[PDB]
Amino acid sequence: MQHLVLIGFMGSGKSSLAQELGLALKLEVLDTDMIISERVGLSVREIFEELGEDNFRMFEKNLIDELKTLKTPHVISTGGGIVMHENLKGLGTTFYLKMDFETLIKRLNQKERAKRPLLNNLTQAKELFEKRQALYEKNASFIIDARGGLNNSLKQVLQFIALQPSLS
Ligand SMILES: Nc1ccc2c(O)c(/N=N/c3ccc4c(O)cc(S(=O)(=O)O)cc4c3)c(S(=O)(=O)O)cc2c1
Repeated sequence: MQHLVLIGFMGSGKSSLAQELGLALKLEVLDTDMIISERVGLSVREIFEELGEDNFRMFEKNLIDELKTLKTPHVISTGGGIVMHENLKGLGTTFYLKMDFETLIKRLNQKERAKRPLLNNLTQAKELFEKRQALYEKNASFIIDARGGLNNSLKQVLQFIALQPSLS
């Protein structure tokens, strides 16, 4: 329970907020997708295609284990699915970057939707969104409204840390 872990959907801007936060609080910033992708020598798309989702999820689960040994606190941005690992419990204080369905759908591109059929019909897209939101909300210490831009998300994270310094 040492780090500030940002969770949420693709496109909620976790990374960007993570970096800002690193600067703000004088802390190192890590990114789970970047770690795994720089290791394997492939992008994340390329991993799922070349290696399979199961294999990525194993890298991911393993990587959580590693990060729980870091000594100093860091700000960690995480991939969308990371919240599926029981393992993630104990890594740190999770903040959900809450973004709305409409804007998250608009933020996806063609390559993203090309390979995931659930994103292409309304009904399933919403159903997916609802069940995974509930999973981010379950697993979150703080919910952050990301709809107001990065600065406003940053102001909320800092509010909470101002109030409970045991966090950082
Ligand atoms: N509570 C949960 C549980 C599972 C999630 C989850 O599995 C996610 N992403 N999943 C996939 C699965 C297959 C993919 C696939 O086969 C290709 C690509 S890609 O070409 O765009 O890189 C991305 C893929 C993302 C995302 S979330 O959408 O990442 O938020 C969020 C999730 C949130």
